[PDB]
Amino acid sequence: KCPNVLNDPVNVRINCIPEQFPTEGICAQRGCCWRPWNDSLIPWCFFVDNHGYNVQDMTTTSIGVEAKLNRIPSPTLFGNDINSVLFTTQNQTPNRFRFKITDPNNRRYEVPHQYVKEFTGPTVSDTLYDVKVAQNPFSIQVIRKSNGKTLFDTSIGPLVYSDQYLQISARLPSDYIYGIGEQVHKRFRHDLSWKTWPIFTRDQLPGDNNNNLYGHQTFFMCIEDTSGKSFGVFLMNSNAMEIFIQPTPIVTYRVTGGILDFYILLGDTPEQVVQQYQQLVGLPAMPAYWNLGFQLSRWNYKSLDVVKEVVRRNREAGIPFDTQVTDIDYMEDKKDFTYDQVAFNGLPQFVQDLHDHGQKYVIILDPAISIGRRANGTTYATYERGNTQHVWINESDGSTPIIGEVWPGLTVYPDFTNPNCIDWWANECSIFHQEVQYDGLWIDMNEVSSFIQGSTKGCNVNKLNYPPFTPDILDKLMYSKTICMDAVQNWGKQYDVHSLYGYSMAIATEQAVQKVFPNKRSFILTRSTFAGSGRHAAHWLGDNTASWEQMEWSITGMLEFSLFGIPLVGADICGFVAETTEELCRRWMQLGAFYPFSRNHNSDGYEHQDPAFFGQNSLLVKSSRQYLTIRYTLLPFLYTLFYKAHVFGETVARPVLHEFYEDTNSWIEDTEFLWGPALLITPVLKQGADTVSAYIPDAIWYDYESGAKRPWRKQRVDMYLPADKIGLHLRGGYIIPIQEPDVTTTASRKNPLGLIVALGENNTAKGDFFWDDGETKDTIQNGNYILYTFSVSNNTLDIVCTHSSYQEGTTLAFQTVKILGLTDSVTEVRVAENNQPMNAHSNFTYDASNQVLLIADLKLNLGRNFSVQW
Ligand SMILES: *[C@@H]1O[C@H](CO)[C@@H](O[C@@H]2O[C@H](CO)[C@@H](O[C@@H]3O[C@H](CO[C@H]4O[C@H](CO)[C@@H](O)[C@H](O)[C@@H]4O)[C@@H](O)[C@H](O[C@H]4O[C@H](CO)[C@@H](O)[C@H](O)[C@@H]4O)[C@@H]3O)[C@H](O)[C@H]2NC(C)=O)[C@H](O)[C@H]1NC(C)=O
Ligand SMILES: *[C@@H]1O[C@H](CO)[C@@H](O[C@@H]2O[C@H](CO)[C@@H](O)[C@H](O)[C@H]2NC(C)=O)[C@H](O)[C@H]1NC(C)=O
Ligand SMILES: *[C@@H]1O[C@H](CO)[C@@H](O)[C@H](O)[C@H]1NC(C)=O
Repeated sequence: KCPNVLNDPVNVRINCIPEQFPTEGICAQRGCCWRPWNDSLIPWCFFVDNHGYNVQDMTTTSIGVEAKLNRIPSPTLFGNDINSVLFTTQNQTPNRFRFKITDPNNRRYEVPHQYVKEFTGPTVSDTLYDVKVAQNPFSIQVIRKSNGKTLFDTSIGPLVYSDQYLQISARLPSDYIYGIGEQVHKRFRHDLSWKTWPIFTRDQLPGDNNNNLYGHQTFFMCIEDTSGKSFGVFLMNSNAMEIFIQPTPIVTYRVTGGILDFYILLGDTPEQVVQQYQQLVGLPAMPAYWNLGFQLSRWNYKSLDVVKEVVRRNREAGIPFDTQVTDIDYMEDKKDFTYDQVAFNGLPQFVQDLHDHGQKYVIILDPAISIGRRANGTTYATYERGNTQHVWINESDGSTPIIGEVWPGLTVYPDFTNPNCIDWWANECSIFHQEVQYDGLWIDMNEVSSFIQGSTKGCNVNKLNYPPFTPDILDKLMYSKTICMDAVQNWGKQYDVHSLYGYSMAIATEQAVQKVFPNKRSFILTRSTFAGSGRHAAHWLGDNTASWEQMEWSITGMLEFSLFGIPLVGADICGFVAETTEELCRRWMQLGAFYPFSRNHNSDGYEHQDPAFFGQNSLLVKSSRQYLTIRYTLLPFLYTLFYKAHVFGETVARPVLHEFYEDTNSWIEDTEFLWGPALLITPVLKQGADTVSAYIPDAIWYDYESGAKRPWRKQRVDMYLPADKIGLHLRGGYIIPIQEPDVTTTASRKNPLGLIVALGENNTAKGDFFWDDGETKDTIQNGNYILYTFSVSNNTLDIVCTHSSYQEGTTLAFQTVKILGLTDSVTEVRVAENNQPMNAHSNFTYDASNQVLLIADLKLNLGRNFSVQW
């Protein structure tokens, strides 16, 4: 059966043959409607209303609604349907609604999240949403009651619930969708034109395609209208899946196992929706201050002598960099928890030299543990202890450990979901730290990557390894570049918990960090990610390529991870794969200075690409130094945004639409971004370019370098950015805290502080500032910090300390206040502490050309309150 109207509307057709080229026979065989088309974007075979479920009996509970569902008895799709299914609603908060669909007569796999708590009460009354549930056929419908706009409309297609194929579709109210990962999107706002996005954790070079990559994030967000009203949709399921987007727009989930567990999250602004999502899934970890310093790295330095030569040439070029990373070449025959005693002879002395300069040292750690013997024939202690404690992932029998292959040849895999394994791991890092004093860890190969397909002895041929429906994952082969789908772990079968491996290792390393650096924050950088891995680790965008495309795409990739609540994120500056250009790398170093996580990294064999390799008096070194210096100056501001992220769930690097949603031009913009609300970063992203077409939003902007008020507002301009400049603007209405830069955060942190006041329209400005020791894990939780509020109006600045419980912070002071965009010239400056009367201040400069005032040599000590008048 087909729609009564002959020339029906095509954008509402839900594809009935999603895995294969449509044929009339298979269409009929599935009981769907056959009606071919001029192109092959539009489905030729679609369920009109032929598949689905009906409600028979539904009741009310205190929390929401239970409903028993029965399969409308159409033919099967991929077999093993479940005829009798249970729908459950939970009105969790006034802002988030949750529904789930389960098998009453069997406990199906449910993601064993480590933060998402079970909900039972209390009952929330007066919610912002409204849930209508159609009866025949079943469909859910979520409505914003405020204005009656319907957000999530299941009525548009069937529910298909079979043992290995799950399908539900939803009509959305606008054409603006953001998120889903990890893939290369290229553009921040989604193309709606019939696109599949496969999600399944996987080791793969990011390129121009829809391949599933390192992380598994199902969250997407959507802006309803010009008032900023938005919502988000998160599906809690870790099986392989496709998310399909088509015009109207109707998004469709096709998933290979588990249950359907949806959360729908309302907000007043896009910023609020992202906050709501992090509330549910976990707020991001607060980083250590030194995490924000610049990092140098490469795969295969070959020897400690080359590492040394790189460090000293960069120190000499005056490049600010806090940390030195060291890839698998530091290890002995690429074995975890060892170091090459020959080519990396003298490592602990070198580590000592780093610490002597106030620098830090990060090592890579892979999950795979070698079955082999050490160099001089001795038993490999890590492997031996692993056996003793039975730490490994077993084959389908549940006894024999599975054998893959990674860097050191054949290997076994730790089951980081085992509480014994987390102990073993923590122990290994503790033992190793006594030999080599690392400062932080970088966990790689997280996806569970294997160089061989499946296992050392291949895969058993079954429904788990060769499922009835495979989504568009690379190679269309589940066990490709990973382990057998029937492998057993403590949380479950590989088929179910595959995408959770990287997640669990981040958790395991967060414990390991507490054993090694008691009560410190350290550093954990992870590759694979699941929902709310922000809570445990930092992420970088993987193995990119020295390529202008790839540099452009990193912005929209970084902004997506901001949505996913992993704020400490960056790409590999200058390009991992391939040799980089002087020109490309000069530009990427400018942009890279403004990634939340800022690190230059390179692949094996290609020429060096660290800044100082391009020449001590090179334009690249001059530029990089200048902008890394700007970065370091702004670190107090950045760090404060990270505090706000950790506490309220705000974004650090945010897209322009988050602040300027009243303008529909901001909705599509993704070639520039912001640090929080105040700083606008506009990079050069085309080869050879001298100029860039930039959309400058609806506010007052000041050039960061000069301080001059730009004559631009709510318009597109041709911004002139020569070989050494990158667009930096401060937004009027904001006060940002800065601190005199140095070449390490260690050194910079004891330097005098300062404020920048970008005045805005009504001659107002607001700002905040958070300061602690930047490393102790529980400072926020124990009230051991300083917190400030800034306020300007009537040509007078108020510095208000709202909390003060950190003694070593009292020694620092704001000693410099720069005020941009003055309406009238200045004669006298007066300064008062607390509420004492104001004395005159001599040291100041007024520049009538730029309307800039800079007040020098003050002594506004952290801890106390002050006023400054001009
Ligand atoms: C930053 O700088 C400005 C200085 O301009 C200060 O704001 C002014 O505040 C004063 C009082 O401190 C205001 O003066 C009074 O305004 C009344 C109008 O009140 C409403 O509207 C104003 C402006 O929109 C609001 O600010 C205010 O809250 C009210 O909502 C007048 O009616 C008053 O006049 C009285 O006397 C006249 C005769 O002289 C009679 O006609 C009336 O009956 C009445 O009795 C008075 O003028 C002033 O309006 C504000 N300025 C402006 C232009 O907005 C801020 O105080 C300062 N910031 C700080 C915190 O110091
Ligand atoms: C994989 O197999 C190992 C060994 O075959 C299992 O280890 C058992 O673990 C418990 C608790 O650590 C011990 O008391 C037993 O000594 C172990 N059994 C034996 C016979 O060695 C392990 O549980 C299996 N792992 C998973 C998750 O399947
Ligand atoms: C496709 O078919 C429709 C309906 O018959 C028609 O209106 C449309 O123009 C066709 N497209 C092309 C490319 O001819």
